[PDB]
Amino acid sequence: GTTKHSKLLILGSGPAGYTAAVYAARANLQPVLITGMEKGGQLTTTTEVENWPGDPNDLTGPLLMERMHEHATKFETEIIFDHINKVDLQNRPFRLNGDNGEYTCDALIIATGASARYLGLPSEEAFKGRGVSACATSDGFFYRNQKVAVIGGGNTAVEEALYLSNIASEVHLIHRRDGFRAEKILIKRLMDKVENGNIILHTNRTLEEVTGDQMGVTGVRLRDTQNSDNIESLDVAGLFVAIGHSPNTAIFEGQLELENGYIKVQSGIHGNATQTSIPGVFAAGDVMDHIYRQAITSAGTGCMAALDAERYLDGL
Amino acid sequence: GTTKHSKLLILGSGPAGYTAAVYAARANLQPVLITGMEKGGQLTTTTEVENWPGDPNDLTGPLLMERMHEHATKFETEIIFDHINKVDLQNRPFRLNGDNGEYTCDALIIATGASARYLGLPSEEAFKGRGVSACATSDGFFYRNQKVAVIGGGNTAVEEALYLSNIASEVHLIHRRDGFRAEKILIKRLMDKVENGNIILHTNRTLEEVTGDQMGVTGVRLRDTQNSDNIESLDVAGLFVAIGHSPNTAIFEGQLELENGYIKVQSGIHGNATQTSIPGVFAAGDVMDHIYRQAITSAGTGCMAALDAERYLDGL
Ligand SMILES: Cc1cc2nc3c(=O)[nH]c(=O)nc-3n(C[C@H](O)[C@H](O)[C@H](O)COP(=O)(O)OP(=O)(O)OC[C@H]3O[C@@H](n4cnc5c(N)ncnc54)[C@H](O)[C@@H]3O)c2cc1C
Ligand SMILES: Cc1cc2nc3c(=O)[nH]c(=O)nc-3n(C[C@H](O)[C@H](O)[C@H](O)COP(=O)(O)OP(=O)(O)OC[C@H]3O[C@@H](n4cnc5c(N)ncnc54)[C@H](O)[C@@H]3O)c2cc1C
Ligand SMILES: NC(=O)c1ccc[n+]([C@@H]2O[C@H](COP(=O)([O-])OP(=O)(O)OC[C@H]3O[C@@H](n4cnc5c(N)ncnc54)[C@H](OP(=O)(O)O)[C@@H]3O)[C@@H](O)[C@H]2O)c1
Ligand SMILES: NC(=O)c1ccc[n+]([C@@H]2O[C@H](COP(=O)([O-])OP(=O)(O)OC[C@H]3O[C@@H](n4cnc5c(N)ncnc54)[C@H](OP(=O)(O)O)[C@@H]3O)[C@@H](O)[C@H]2O)c1
Repeated sequence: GTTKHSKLLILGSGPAGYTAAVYAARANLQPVLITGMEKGGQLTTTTEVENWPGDPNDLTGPLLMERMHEHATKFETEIIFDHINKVDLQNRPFRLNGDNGEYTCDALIIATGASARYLGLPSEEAFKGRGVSACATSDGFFYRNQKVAVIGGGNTAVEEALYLSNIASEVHLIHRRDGFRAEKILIKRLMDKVENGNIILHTNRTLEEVTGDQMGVTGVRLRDTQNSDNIESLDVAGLFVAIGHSPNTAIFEGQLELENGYIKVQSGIHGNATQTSIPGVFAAGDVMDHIYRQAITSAGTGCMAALDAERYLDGL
Repeated sequence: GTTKHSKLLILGSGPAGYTAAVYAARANLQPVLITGMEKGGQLTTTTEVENWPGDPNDLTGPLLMERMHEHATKFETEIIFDHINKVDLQNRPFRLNGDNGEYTCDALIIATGASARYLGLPSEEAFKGRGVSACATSDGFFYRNQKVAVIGGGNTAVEEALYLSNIASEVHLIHRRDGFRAEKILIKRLMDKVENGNIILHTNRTLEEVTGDQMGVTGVRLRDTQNSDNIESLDVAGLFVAIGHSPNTAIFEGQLELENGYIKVQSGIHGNATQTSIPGVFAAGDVMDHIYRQAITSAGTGCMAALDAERYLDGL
C-alpha cells in the first residue's frame, strides 16, 4: 500500500472542490484533489443551469463541471480518482484512507457535499431533468404561472412549497402523514398561504406514479387516506421531491463537530471562516451549508477555504 | 422629483449586485438595480481574470461583467443608471435619494464595493493592467519565479508581500516610514521571511517612477532615506500597490453598524447571514468582506443576500 503526502489535500470534485483547487494552485500550493465516486458532484445529475452568474444561455450542469475540471488541470492540480473510507484527523499529519492508497496532508479541505434523496419510483426516475427535480431555488422559475407539486413533510418541503408559491400559479404539497414536521414559523406561513392563497394541501397521500408525455411531466397519481384507498389524480407541470439531503460526513463522526450531520465551521467576518473544529481542517460547499445550497455559494466557500488553508500553512 | 417604489432594491453593479439580481429575478421578486457611477464595478479596471471558476481561458474583467449584465437583463431586472447620495433606513419603507430621483423599498441589498487606491503617478497609470496591479491574490501567479515589488505599510501590504513570497522568486517591500503598521503576527512572519528568505525590505523610500517597455513593467525608481537623497533602482516584473481600499459606506454612517468602514453582517451557519444591523437591509460583496475580496466570494454573498431578502419579504 502506497502513502502519498501532500501539503494540501482537497476532498471532492463538485464546484467547491474545483474552485478551492484553482485558488490553491494559483497560490503555488500544488493541490491534490480526490474526486470521490461521483466525479463532478451533484450538478452532473441535472440538465439546464441558468443561475450560474455570467452564463445567461446554454449551460447544463455537466458542461459547468467539465469547464471547472479543465480550469483545475490547467493549473496542474493533481487529480486522483479515489474515495475516502476512513480518516484520522487527531494526529499530524492527517491520515486518510482510500481504496487506492493512504494519503497524508498538512491542511485538509472537505468538500464532500450533501446529496438529495429520491423516492425510488421508476416513473420518477424516468422524468428526472424533464419535470422531476430536487432543487426548487434552481428550477422553480421554469414553472412560472404553472401548477407544481412538492412532496415531503420536514423543513425542506415546507420551505420549497413556500418559495414556489411566489412563482407558480399553485403549489400542491403532498405528504404521507396528516401533519408537517417543520419549524413553527414555516408552518404559520404555510397555513396562511393555504387559507388566503396559493398552496393546496394533500396530507395522507403517497405518490404512486408520475405521468407525462414526450416533453415531460403532466400529472401525478396519489393514493390512500387515514383508512381508505381513494386514489387522486393531479394535473401538474413539475414535481419537487423534497424528502431531504444526506451530507457526506459519516467518515467524520467523532472527529469533527457536526450539526445535524453538517460540518460546523467558524464562519464570521474576521477571516478563517471555513475552519472546522480542528485547526488545519476547513470545509466548503453544501457539506457545511444547509441554508443556501447553490453552486455559486459552494464555489464562494471553495475559494475561502483555499485562502484560509494558504494562510494556515504560512503561520497566520 | 420622482419617487419609485420597488419591493427589492439592489445597490451596485459589480458581481455581487448582478448575482443578487439574477437570484432575485428568478425568485419572481422583480428586482430594481441601481448601477452607481462605476457601471460594472472594480473588475472593469482589470485585464485578464483566470480565477473565475469554469472560465480557464480568455476572460477579462470587462467581458465577465458584460455577461453578468446580459444575465440580469435576460430575467428582466430593471436597471437604472443612477448613484445614491443620501439614505434613510430608520423609517419604513427605506428611502434613498439619487441624482435622478427618490427610491423607496421594502428590502435593500447593499453591494457598493471597496475600491482600491493608487499612488497617482503618471508612470503607474501608464502600466495598469500591464505590470501594475492592486490585487496580489488575483494577479500574483502571473509573476511566478520572478521579481516583484509591493508598496505599502499597513496590513494589506504585509499580507500581499507574505502571500507573494510563495509565488515570486523575491519580493521587494517598499515603504515611506521605517516601520510597518501591521498586525503582530503578520510582522513576525514578515521578519522571518526577511531573515530566512524571500522578502527584501526597502524602508524610508518613496516610489518616483515605474519604468518598463512595450510589454510592461521592468523596473522601479525609489528615493530618499532618513535624511538623504540616495535614489535606488530595482529590476522588477510587477508592482502591487497595496496602500488600502475604500469601502463605499459614507452614506451609511450613523445608520448601520460599520467596522473600519465595512458593513457588519450577522454571518453564521443558521441563515440570514448577509443581514446588517437593520432588519430588511442586507449586504454583499467587498463592502462587507475585508478578508477574501474576490469576484467569486462577492457573487456567492450576492446569491445569499437575494435569498435572505426573499425569505425576509415572505415573513420567515
Ligand atoms: C436536482 C438538482 C439540481 C440542481 N441544480 C442546480 C442549479 O441549477 N444551480 C445551482 O446553483 N445549484 C444547483 N443544485 C445544487 C448544486 O448541485 C449543489 O449546490 C452543489 O453541487 C454543491 O457543491 P459541492 O462541491 O459542495 O458538492 P457536490 O457537488 O455534491 O460534490 C461532492 C463531491 O464530494 C465527493 N465525495 C463524497 N464523499 C466523498 C468521500 N468520502 N471521499 C472523497 N470524495 C467524496 C463526491 O464524489 C463529489 O465529487 C442542484 C442540485 C440538485 C440535486
Ligand atoms: C486591480 C484589480 C484586479 C482584480 N482582479 C480580480 C480577478 O482577477 N479576480 C477576482 O476574483 N477578483 C479580482 N479583483 C477583486 C474584484 O474586483 C472585487 O472583488 C469585486 O469587483 C467586488 O465585487 P462587488 O460587487 O462587491 O463590488 P464592485 O465590483 O466594487 O462594485 C461596486 C458597485 O457599487 C456601485 N456603487 C458604489 N457606491 C454607490 C452608491 N452610493 N450608489 C449606488 N451604487 C454605488 C459602484 O458603481 C459599483 O457598480 C480585482 C480587483 C482589483 C482592484
Ligand atoms: N434548520 C433549517 O432551517 C433547515 C432548512 C433546510 C434544510 N435543513 C437541513 O437539511 C436536512 C434535510 O431536510 P428535511 O428536514 O426536509 O429532511 P428530513 O428530515 O428527512 O424530512 C423529510 C421527510 O419527508 C418525509 N418523506 C419521506 N419519504 C416520503 C415519501 N415517499 N412521501 C412523502 N413523504 C416522505 C419523511 O417524513 P415523515 O417521516 O414525517 O413522513 C422525511 O423525514 C435537515 O435534517 C437539516 O439538517 C435545515
Ligand atoms: N483586519 C485585517 O486582517 C485586514 C486585512 C486586510 C484588509 N483590512 C481592511 O482593509 C483596510 C485597508 O488596508 P490597509 O490597512 O493596508 O490600508 P491603510 O490603513 O490605508 O494602510 C496603508 C498604508 O500605506 C501607506 N502609504 C500610503 N501611500 C503610500 C505611498 N505613496 N508610498 C508608500 N506607502 C504609502 C500609508 O501608511 P503610512 O501612513 O504608515 O505611510 C497607508 O496608511 C484596512 O483599514 C482594514 O479595514 C483588514
